[PDB]
Amino acid sequence: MILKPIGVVKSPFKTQNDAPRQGRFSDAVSEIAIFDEYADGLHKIENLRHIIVLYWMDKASRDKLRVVPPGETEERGVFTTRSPSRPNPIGLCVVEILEVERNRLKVRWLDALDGSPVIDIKKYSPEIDCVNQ
Amino acid sequence: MILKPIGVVKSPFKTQNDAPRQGRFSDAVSEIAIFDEYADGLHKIENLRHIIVLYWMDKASRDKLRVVPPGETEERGVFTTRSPSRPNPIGLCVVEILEVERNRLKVRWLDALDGSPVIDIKKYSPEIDCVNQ
Ligand SMILES: C[S@@+](CC[C@H](N)C(=O)[O-])C[C@H]1O[C@@H](n2cnc3c(N)ncnc32)[C@H](O)[C@@H]1O
Ligand SMILES: C[S@@+](CC[C@H](N)C(=O)[O-])C[C@H]1O[C@@H](n2cnc3c(N)ncnc32)[C@H](O)[C@@H]1O
Repeated sequence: MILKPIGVVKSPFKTQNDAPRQGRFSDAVSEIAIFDEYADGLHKIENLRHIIVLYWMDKASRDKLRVVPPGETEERGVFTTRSPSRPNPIGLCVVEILEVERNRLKVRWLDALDGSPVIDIKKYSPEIDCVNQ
Repeated sequence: MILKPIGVVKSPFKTQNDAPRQGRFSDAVSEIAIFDEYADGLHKIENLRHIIVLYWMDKASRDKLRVVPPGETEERGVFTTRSPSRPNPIGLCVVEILEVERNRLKVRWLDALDGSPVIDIKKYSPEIDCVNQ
């Protein structure tokens, strides 16, 4: 299983120390530049307000299985958290499209470090992404 | 980027012909067996009711950029859908944990074909995975 990057992220977060814990609590604007060879996968995306972005957290550790979430004292499995470190550092964010510039998207709520590779983008859908509780 | 398979899915969905398009609409129970090597990642997962599962749709086409959803006539980009076919066929599911054995989890709302590779697991979080509109 080999992932082929379909784009790259451009944001104001250069290092792990600059990006927000969770993009939903930040007003920072990020850019998703999809590669020309995949650009055609954006057809009619301007009809969407919210999308799901999967990116690769390249500087994250891939052999860490236990972590202490911020504010916590004891460790827990990474699969029970949103920590960047995990066997497959896939960053998952629900973002809001603010603009569509050809093969580039201006969005907010994305918390990827500048330069992070983009893996996939899907339609955000309340009925399947949200749990009524 | 290369993905490490952290587990395998066991489900009653053999092929795309008997699999729910969206697992949230099915009541079928699926099992996620994580390889011992990553077992530590499940530490304290029994304390959760909902988690997000990322799996690899290994029999899906990776060279389609457009598709026509079931209840649709016009085609749109795969990045505006939840369709299997896309550059990186990663299935995304919010699931409900019914049971936790040792390295195995029985959940519902998963729509992975039987034997599909598991890629990642994250805690489900309303405030970030769901948009309040
Ligand atoms: C908690 S993660 C977001 C995880 C996402 N909500 C998810 O569910 O997968 C955001 C943090 O990961 C770090 N991060 C973002 N992009 C990264 C990258 N390309 N490599 C390493 N770390 C990254 C940032 O420092 C940021 O504070
Ligand atoms: C629409 S996809 C699920 C997408 C997921 N809910 C998401 O948000 O990314 C589910 C469909 O893809 C197909 N599918 C599931 N697992 C697969 C696999 N391992 N290989 C190929 N196709 C698969 C099944 O036929 C099923 O009806």
